[PDB]
Amino acid sequence: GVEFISLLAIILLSVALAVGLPGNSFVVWSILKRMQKRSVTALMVLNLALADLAVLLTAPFFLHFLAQGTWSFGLAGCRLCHYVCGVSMYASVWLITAMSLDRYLAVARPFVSQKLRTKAMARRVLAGIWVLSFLLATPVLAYRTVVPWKTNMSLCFPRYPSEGHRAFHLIFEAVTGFLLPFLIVVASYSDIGRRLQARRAKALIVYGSTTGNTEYTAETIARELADAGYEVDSRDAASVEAGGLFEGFDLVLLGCSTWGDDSIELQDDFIPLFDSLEETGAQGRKVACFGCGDSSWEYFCGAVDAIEEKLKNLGAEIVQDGLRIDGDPRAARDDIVGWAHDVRGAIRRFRRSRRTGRLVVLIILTFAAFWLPYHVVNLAEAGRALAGQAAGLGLVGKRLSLARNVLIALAFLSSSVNPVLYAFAGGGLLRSAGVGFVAKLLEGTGAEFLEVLFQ
Ligand SMILES: CC(C)(C)S(=O)(=O)NC(=O)c1ccc(F)cc1-c1ccc2c(c1)OC[C@H](Cc1ccccn1)[C@H]2O
Ligand SMILES: Cc1cc2nc3c(=O)[nH]c(=O)nc-3n(C[C@H](O)[C@H](O)[C@H](O)COP(=O)(O)O)c2cc1C
Ligand SMILES: CCCCCCCC/C=C\CCCCCCCC(=O)OC[C@H](O)CO
Ligand code: NA
Repeated sequence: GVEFISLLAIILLSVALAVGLPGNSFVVWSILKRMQKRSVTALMVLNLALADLAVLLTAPFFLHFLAQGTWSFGLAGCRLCHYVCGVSMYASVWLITAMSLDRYLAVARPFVSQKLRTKAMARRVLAGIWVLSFLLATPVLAYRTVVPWKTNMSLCFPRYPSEGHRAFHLIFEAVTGFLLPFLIVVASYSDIGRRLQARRAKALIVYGSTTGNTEYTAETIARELADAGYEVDSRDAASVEAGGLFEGFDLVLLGCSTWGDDSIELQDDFIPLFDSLEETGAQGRKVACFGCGDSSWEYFCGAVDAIEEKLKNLGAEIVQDGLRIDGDPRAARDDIVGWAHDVRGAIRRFRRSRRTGRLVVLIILTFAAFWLPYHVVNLAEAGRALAGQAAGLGLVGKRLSLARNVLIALAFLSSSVNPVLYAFAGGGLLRSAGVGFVAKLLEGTGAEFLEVLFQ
């Protein structure tokens, strides 16, 4: 029902008040009072808490409205309470946009981030975001009014001069209060993620086996590589053409056994490849050889030596010494899957930074979870009002206008998810990564604790 929807509203505003006001203000006290040094990150956390705290200080007024069913605080109260809510929206969305822009700058131009990430630049953008927020929410101070409707029942309702004004306000609120700032956020984090990304590695394993021993070693190093995130291509040397064979593979592993009667001869299937190994494109390519033999013969795995000699003479970068298996290969399986490990580490790409901003993407995602649905029903009510002129009713509008009343209560809830996220990510991982390591950070003024939470 319509009052059943309001039942969800009073609890959502109340639970947000219960989790928000203690949490957000505990954050503020531990920055003003506890931290004698307000760092750039702490200044951002403080303002994000101040924004969330202000909107929660008006929820009690909107509880009295839901309870008594009428507004008893006057025109100025209905004006002010909605104005400090609007600035809390525009501030929180541009402050998280700032955090995302500070992170892109830190990875894109590290010298410029080091140059401009000062407490002065912080206080300038913070005060700048605040001034920008106040003048973007002023339209609410004129579109809100207390109008008596039904007996002893007054509504703090948004009255517009026309549906064109209602449509402009809603699309302006949607664009300046979400679409435009979050478009800057997604572009930042897409570029941050487009840098760390890396195509999956491709490896080629061409083997020449007559009795199946080399085929076993090829298949075991193929399984070793594949389990480490490789795209292995295992081919018998009797079904391959030398022309452009290696083209496309970051790593090439050639295996072959020795088969000379009174000599060092190559395996039958491998001989045609070897004689045309120049057409493979081995020049400047990462390669490592393997193969089986028998120590009883005068030249143990002479095939591996001859192949490695040609690859070297063709300009190939031999990354590991040849894997020379004596006798039954499965009898030495660890030496095989261990040789494949060292080959990977010999060409392994640089270890990407293990400090990924999981906390800020949590703050951004949660903020997006509550405000994206609120701003699309704004756009949906605006698209209707721009032509259909429906408001508070309709066919889908009967469900849209009810959807706004639910998302409004959820908006008060978004103001209480940042402090729990601070503690959620903090205790969940730092305490789980050394309880003693945490105290050493907290023993100081407290600035190093916050910076470690934000990675
Ligand atoms: C057209 C309607 C009938 C829905 S109304 O619009 O008449 N409803 C109310 O007036 C209303 C009634 C009961 C109640 F408990 C709360 C509200 C309420 C409270 C605040 C706001 C509301 C609505 O809509 C905009 C903005 C959102 C916001 C932004 C930032 C943080 C949180 N919320 C903020 O100004
Ligand atoms: C006729 C013959 C000649 C061989 N010559 C050599 C050799 O010259 N050097 C060597 O290390 N092993 C030699 N071997 C041993 C093989 O390399 C060994 O059996 C190996 O496991 C063969 O592996 P594969 O056939 O599965 O590829 C020879 C084996 C045979 C049957
Ligand atoms: C619709 C109303 C809302 C308006 C929304 C806009 C708010 C301003 C946002 C970004 C401005 C800053 C963008 C540029 C920040 C990077 C500057 C930089 O990279 O610094 C290089 C400098 O030249 C080395 O000294
Ligand atoms: Na907020």
